[PDB]
Amino acid sequence: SRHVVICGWSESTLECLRELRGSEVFVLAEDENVRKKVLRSGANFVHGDPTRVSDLEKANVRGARAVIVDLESDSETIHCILGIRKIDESVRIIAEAERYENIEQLRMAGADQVISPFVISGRLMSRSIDDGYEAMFVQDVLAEESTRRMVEVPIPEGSKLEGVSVLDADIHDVTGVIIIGVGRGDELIIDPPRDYSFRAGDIILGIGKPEEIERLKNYISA
Amino acid sequence: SRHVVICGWSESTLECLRELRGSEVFVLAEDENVRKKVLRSGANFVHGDPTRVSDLEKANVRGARAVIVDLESDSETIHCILGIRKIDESVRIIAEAERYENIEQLRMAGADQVISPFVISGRLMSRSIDDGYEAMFVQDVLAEESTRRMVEVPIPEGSKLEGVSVLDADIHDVTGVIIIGVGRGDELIIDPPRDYSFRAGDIILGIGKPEEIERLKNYISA
Amino acid sequence: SRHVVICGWSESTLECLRELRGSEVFVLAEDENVRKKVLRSGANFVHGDPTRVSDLEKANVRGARAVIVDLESDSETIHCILGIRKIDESVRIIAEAERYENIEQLRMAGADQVISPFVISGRLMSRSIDDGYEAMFVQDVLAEESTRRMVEVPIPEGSKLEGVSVLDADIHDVTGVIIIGVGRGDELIIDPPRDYSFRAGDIILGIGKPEEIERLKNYISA
Amino acid sequence: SRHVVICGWSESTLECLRELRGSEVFVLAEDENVRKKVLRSGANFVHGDPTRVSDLEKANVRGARAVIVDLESDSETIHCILGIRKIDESVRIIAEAERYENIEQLRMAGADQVISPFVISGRLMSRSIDDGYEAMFVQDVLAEESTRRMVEVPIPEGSKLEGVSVLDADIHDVTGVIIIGVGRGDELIIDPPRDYSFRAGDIILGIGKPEEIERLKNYISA
Amino acid sequence: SRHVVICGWSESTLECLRELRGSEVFVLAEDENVRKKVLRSGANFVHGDPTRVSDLEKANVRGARAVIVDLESDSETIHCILGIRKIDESVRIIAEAERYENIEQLRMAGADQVISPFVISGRLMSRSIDDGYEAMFVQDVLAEESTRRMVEVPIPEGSKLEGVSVLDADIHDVTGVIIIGVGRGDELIIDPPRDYSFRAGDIILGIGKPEEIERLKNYISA
Amino acid sequence: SRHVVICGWSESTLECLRELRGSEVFVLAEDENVRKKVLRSGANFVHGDPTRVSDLEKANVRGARAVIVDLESDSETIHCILGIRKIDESVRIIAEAERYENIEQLRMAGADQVISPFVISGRLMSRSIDDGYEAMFVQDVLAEESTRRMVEVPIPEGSKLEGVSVLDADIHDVTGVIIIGVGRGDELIIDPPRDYSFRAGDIILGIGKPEEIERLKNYISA
Amino acid sequence: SRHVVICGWSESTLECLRELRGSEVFVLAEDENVRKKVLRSGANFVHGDPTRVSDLEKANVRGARAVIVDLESDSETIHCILGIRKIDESVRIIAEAERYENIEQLRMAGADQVISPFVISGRLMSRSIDDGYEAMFVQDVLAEESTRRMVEVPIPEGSKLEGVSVLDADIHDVTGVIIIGVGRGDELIIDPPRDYSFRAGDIILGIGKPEEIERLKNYISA
Amino acid sequence: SRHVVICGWSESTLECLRELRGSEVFVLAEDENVRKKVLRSGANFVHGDPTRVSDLEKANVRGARAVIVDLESDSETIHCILGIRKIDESVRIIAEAERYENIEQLRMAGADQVISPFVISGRLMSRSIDDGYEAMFVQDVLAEESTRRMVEVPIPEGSKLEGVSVLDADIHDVTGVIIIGVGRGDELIIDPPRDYSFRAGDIILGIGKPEEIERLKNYISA
Ligand SMILES: [Ca+2]
Ligand SMILES: [Ca+2]
Ligand SMILES: [Ca+2]
Ligand SMILES: [Ca+2]
Ligand SMILES: [Ca+2]
Ligand SMILES: [Ca+2]
Ligand SMILES: [Ca+2]
Ligand SMILES: [Ca+2]
Ligand SMILES: [Ca+2]
Ligand SMILES: [Ca+2]
Ligand SMILES: [Ca+2]
Ligand SMILES: [Ca+2]
Ligand SMILES: [Ca+2]
Ligand SMILES: [Ca+2]
Ligand SMILES: [Ca+2]
Ligand SMILES: [Ca+2]
Ligand SMILES: [Ca+2]
Ligand SMILES: [Ca+2]
Ligand SMILES: [Ca+2]
Ligand SMILES: [Ca+2]
Ligand SMILES: [Ca+2]
Ligand SMILES: [Ca+2]
Ligand SMILES: [Ca+2]
Ligand SMILES: [Ca+2]
Repeated sequence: SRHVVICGWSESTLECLRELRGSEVFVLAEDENVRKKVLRSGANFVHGDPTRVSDLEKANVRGARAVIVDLESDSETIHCILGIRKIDESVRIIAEAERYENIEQLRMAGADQVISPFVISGRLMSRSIDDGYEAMFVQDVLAEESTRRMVEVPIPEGSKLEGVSVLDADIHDVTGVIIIGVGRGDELIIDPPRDYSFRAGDIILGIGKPEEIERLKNYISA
Repeated sequence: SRHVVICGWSESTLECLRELRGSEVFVLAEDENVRKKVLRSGANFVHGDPTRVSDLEKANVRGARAVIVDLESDSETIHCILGIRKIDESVRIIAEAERYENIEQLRMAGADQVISPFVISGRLMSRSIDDGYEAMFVQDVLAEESTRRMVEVPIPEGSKLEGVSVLDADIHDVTGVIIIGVGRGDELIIDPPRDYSFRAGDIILGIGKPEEIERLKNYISA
Repeated sequence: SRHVVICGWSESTLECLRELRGSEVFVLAEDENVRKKVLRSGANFVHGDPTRVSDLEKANVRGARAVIVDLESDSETIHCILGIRKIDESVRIIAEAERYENIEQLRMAGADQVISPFVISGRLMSRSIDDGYEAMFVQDVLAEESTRRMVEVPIPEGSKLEGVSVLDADIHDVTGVIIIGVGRGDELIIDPPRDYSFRAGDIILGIGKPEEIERLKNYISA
Repeated sequence: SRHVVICGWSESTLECLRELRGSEVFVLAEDENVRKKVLRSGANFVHGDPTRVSDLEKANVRGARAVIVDLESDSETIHCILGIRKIDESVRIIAEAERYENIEQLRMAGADQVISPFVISGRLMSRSIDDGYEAMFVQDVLAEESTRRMVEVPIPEGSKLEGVSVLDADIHDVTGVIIIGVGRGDELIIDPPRDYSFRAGDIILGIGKPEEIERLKNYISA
Repeated sequence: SRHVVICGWSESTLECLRELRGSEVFVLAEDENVRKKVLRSGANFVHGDPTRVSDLEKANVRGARAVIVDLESDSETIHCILGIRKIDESVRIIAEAERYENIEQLRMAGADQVISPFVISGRLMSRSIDDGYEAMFVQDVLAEESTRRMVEVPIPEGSKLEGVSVLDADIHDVTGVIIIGVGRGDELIIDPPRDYSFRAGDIILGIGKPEEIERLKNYISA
Repeated sequence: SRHVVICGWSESTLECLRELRGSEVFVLAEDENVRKKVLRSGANFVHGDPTRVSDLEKANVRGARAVIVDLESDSETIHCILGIRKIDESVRIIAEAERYENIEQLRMAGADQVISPFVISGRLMSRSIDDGYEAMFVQDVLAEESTRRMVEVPIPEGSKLEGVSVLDADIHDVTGVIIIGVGRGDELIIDPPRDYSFRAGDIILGIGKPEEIERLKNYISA
Repeated sequence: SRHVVICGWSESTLECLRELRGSEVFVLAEDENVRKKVLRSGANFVHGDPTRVSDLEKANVRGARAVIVDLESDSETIHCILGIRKIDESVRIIAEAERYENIEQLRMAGADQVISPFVISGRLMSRSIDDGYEAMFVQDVLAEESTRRMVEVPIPEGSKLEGVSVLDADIHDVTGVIIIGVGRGDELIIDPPRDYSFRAGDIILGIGKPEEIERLKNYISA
Repeated sequence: SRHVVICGWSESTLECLRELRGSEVFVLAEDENVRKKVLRSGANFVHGDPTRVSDLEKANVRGARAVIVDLESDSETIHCILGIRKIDESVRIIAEAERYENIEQLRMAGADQVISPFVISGRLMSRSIDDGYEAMFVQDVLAEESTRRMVEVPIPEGSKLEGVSVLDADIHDVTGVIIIGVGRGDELIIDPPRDYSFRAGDIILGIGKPEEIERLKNYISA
């Protein structure tokens, strides 16, 4: 579709730019001596300050589909989010929290989703004292190299599943995917109860092999 | 049980120290000006250099049960891991990789579990361009406040499931626990196939309400 | 009435504390070395970080009637404004802008009145090239030692002025004050037209002598 | 007309340069990296030290019609004012005070007008607690984008109003402007009383729509 | 007599404070970390800012007999001299010029005596290319340890030299004091001509052994 | 004769370079952005570090007649003096002491004369409390603008003054110069006693008008 | 032969580059400003990070005959050694230890030889208290400007000395060299006893004049 | 015997203090934070500045037998050496050179033994490219734990070796130590020629076993 604008240069944005091959990516950063690694990773470099509205504007924030903000602190991140919300009130902002208490403030400023990596890292380091199966699970299903992949299938308009609960469906019995959550809008319910009635538009979050994913797509078809 | 040594001070170790309330923690760092913020978290502060073997042997690495190594850079992390493996060759080390290239070096140097936060953050950033149900799942299954919890349940000796396949065990309809993986030793098998026969000593990793967790523990009981 | 919280310390907050005698003021700043100059002016001091929410709750933001934010940069000012809007959504915030670009960001963050000193100073510099009567007017009507004072007077309910045009009222001829604007809510009409009709609750903004101010206050009285 | 010299580069001189388009402006500054932003704002950059007398004479202070001094501290401002007064005893100097105590020292050292932004900001922040119509009035009549403008209209020699009182002249109903003050030489009378007899050469400070300003200009003709 | 105030701390004021042992000295400086090195020299330390009139009035400038102003720059020296002349208009000020151009400004601002060390150092450097007898003379006549001393001897009223010319007085053969200058008021006449008639109230500046100084005082005695 | 090399750029070297017009002057300094003022003052600029022997060598230290060392501290000054003494053991080094106690160490390193300006400034500021005739005398006779000049005349080989004491000479009686000292080699005796026998080669240090200087040259001729 | 890679730039690598003239040297360094001094010392500069594996593979570590590692800290040195050992398992690595504790860690990580300059310096400074002939011996036999040189002379296959003891061989009187030690593989025997039987392939470490070195080389021929 | 003063603190002085047990050591450094590591090694601590003469006299330089100087740069090392030469002219100084250029400056300042660690380290790096027997020899003969020790032995007065050639003596054949040099005063002859005749007072520098050292010490005995 459209392009993706990245404000700031970090390691998180480096791995995001690794995963974003094939799409058009702009990078808005202040450092001039990162242009070689930005152009080698496959993204156009736009010199500028991400907190300033003119430099935000030049990097085509208006026509973007998602803006990814990863600056040095949380004050600059909130300033960048408010500048982007001054330019376009409909674009998607994905921000990164450096501290734990600034998550609700980064949501108040206008970020559509706040990804706090040090909270995830601290909880995995706390749960990995006895045996580290949770960290292995997270770092394995997020990688697009394993046999099982976490993908979101949507329930199409006019399917066989409208009104049918998950207890009447038995998707794991007929397909073999593991239905770990069903999302609507911006709300996700992990491990939904048995009388949860399906709708048209609910996004099914599941884990399975791509053969099971294609079988699940063929099962919920129109 | 025994104590837990934390080498270095950052935000990851701060959240790990928050989630370790109720246990004994020794914190080993060069900064003296972190003594209040260590001591307000319920942790015994020990001044020293984590890369030095004398300042390591100060903080009781021999009697510990797990060492968490999160220093300022990755070279310092590998040096401190080598200094730990000089002292006690069988203690559990949980490291943190600040770069993606250094994970095999941190695992060769001796760390039992390497947790790279920037790779997880980049993969959750790149997968949240459309809709962020995966980042919501990851950030909500780990918090120790939500309704559903990810747990590890061990299989005792003499149980009712020795040799029983996962299809005939029928965990999800009977108990209500979503079985996302069965782990053994130092491998984790995510979404195991239907011909997988259990063994006494396996670890079942699941998601469910605590009533379903109690029902699963009473269901696999000897 | 209630108290007033001040975040940060500069010359603007020093002059604001000079103009605020008779009230109770809580200053919140990071430097300990300013406790002597804060406590000399007749105001309490609270050590802390004004961007952090807990240090804001130490300084009693919830029970305050106005919060005045003047920090070292506009990013920290926006971050402190969102930290205040976390605690009490309906408190009054007066912010100070360093640059002209950040005024709409400061209003989007939640500030109820953004006062930019450098913009006023630049527009008084570039207007005093020929003859400086504008700068003299601005700097003479604001001081509370002159003979002519800019005074906000409300129109009480049940007054004789409700539904009266400003030509039919002839305020300057009977009372002697100069009606330079009529405001209601967050809008202000400078030099209002002759067909404008007064209503109850509107604020009359005028310049005049104190005796003329008293005569006007007794003229709108029922 | 002739050129304008600006000593130092900050925010106040930046907005002053924004309003001063069309004339010739020489910006004298110590930093060399401000050259691009000075030339982009529309002024000729002259590298030098504003405290030195030779670097002042390089920037053509002798022929200018006004010199605007805004340096880093207040001692540097007094030093630059003393240097300009050593060069030229007739030029108009506009200074910016950092503290309230140095206004009399800057006026004794030779500044034709001292503008104190922090005193104005502190008084507006202290008068904006209840409701901020004063800050709205100041920042709306100084901005040259609103409908009303604060204009200085000089009384010419041979006008119709030589020797009439302001009670008998009755400017506001016949022209539509608001007479907030009158000026003579270096003095200003805000809200002049009704027995004030007009003279020739007096400057009328007023607020009004430009149609009312042109009606007042045609009213005071010869 | 009374005390001596020293504003600012550097090496010049350090040697001046060494040569003022036996007297009372107030030292006024911004640095708190100079309290030991001030107090070990026998001087009462006063914290404050020398450019501020309140911190000047702290250090007893009104009751002093001489104020020595050696601050970090020359603009600060002129500002502090103006602040001193605000308080006591007749106290003696000894300044120090860090640049050659600022001597007339430091004398216009109010300093009774301006002592520029870099000009003296440059003139003693350039005159010591061949042989340094002039620099040796200057650096050896000032030290209070050598055999010959430069002294000021006043002429009392009723002396033996009223109206007596310097040729008929014959000071060098009778007493042994080298008469390099006769001073009066605020002028010094170096090598006065033979027709110079003395007056009661003149100051004779001479070089000689202290026995010759006693012989000169007993020779000009009334 | 030959050239003069100046190591380092300060105010003392600036006034020394002002007094050294007509001679060939090299300047060895580290800062590149002083080349404009060095080339405007009339001296060739040699970029380099004065402590390094290769950069010392390039600036033609070998063929010089005097090297003037004025660096930022006394350690760098001693390092420069030892480098120059490694290159040429016969050249003249004129150094400047920044602290008082390093005078004997700057003489131990190999400087031919050490000019300590802050000691002279402190002693003049200490002697200028009562009346400042000493500072006026020093700063007037060092200036080549007054009527009296401090010049050194040498006694030629074969003069009329060999063996004649100063008591038999009466140079001030026959000429009118003030003989304030007689130097030989590197020793100066200020105010010499009456039986001091003159030699051939003794350097007479005197103060007088240039007519008296020419008369003194004609009196001590061969 | 083949090239030599130097990781990092300091004083030790500078003197090593001074002795290594004639070969091809690739200097890998983080700083870009060291490019001119590297190219003036006679080596090809390769900009990069010596800890990264890709920036190591850019500098042709695979084909080199020795890699010299000297970085800022000891952890960075262990990291670069681990990276080179990940690239190549046969190349010769020479490291420099900063502390005495890390010699065994650098040898375990894969360094073929660890040189500790501070341990040698401390032992020479402690053995130079009485008289410093040890430091003179070391710094004279390592300098390639003296008369004697420390040479390694290998024993060839088929030589006359296969199977003779060093008592019967009697090298010193017949050749003139001093046999301080013999080496085999990775071991060295200093002052070998008289029953030590020579073999083929052994390296003889000796000191002597080059005439004696050539006499020893002709002595050990086939 | 007497005590030893150490100026500065680094790894070289740490190893020198490790090699100096049995003696009394006074460490003089600026940092207070090194008092714990100084007092742990069995040495007294003196806070002060090693370049200042009074802080040197606090640490008893006059009664010392050797002073070891190792400061942060060569300028401060030269300044400290000249400060020591002020106090006691005949004390022994061991200095440490940072660069190769400053060795002759350090010897001209007064140091009796200049030990450059980086030059020795660079010449051992550039000689271990092929096979590192030189670095092994240098780092094995210096440690006081091996079996072969480099030991200075004097020739006592009245010995049997006075006037004896080194061929006629045959020291290696009877005693078993390797005579690698003969030194007298501040000169050393490495690999002395066969015609060299011994004299009383000369120092024999040799490598051997401790029993062979005792046999040599009893062989020169009268
Ligand atoms: Ca980041
Ligand atoms: Ca676990
Ligand atoms: Ca499956
Ligand atoms: Ca970390
Ligand atoms: Ca998604
Ligand atoms: Ca469930
Ligand atoms: Ca501000
Ligand atoms: Ca105007
Ligand atoms: Ca009125
Ligand atoms: Ca300003
Ligand atoms: Ca108000
Ligand atoms: Ca109107
Ligand atoms: Ca000074
Ligand atoms: Ca001279
Ligand atoms: Ca005399
Ligand atoms: Ca200087
Ligand atoms: Ca005096
Ligand atoms: Ca005369
Ligand atoms: Ca090194
Ligand atoms: Ca020795
Ligand atoms: Ca030989
Ligand atoms: Ca060193
Ligand atoms: Ca070799
Ligand atoms: Ca032996």
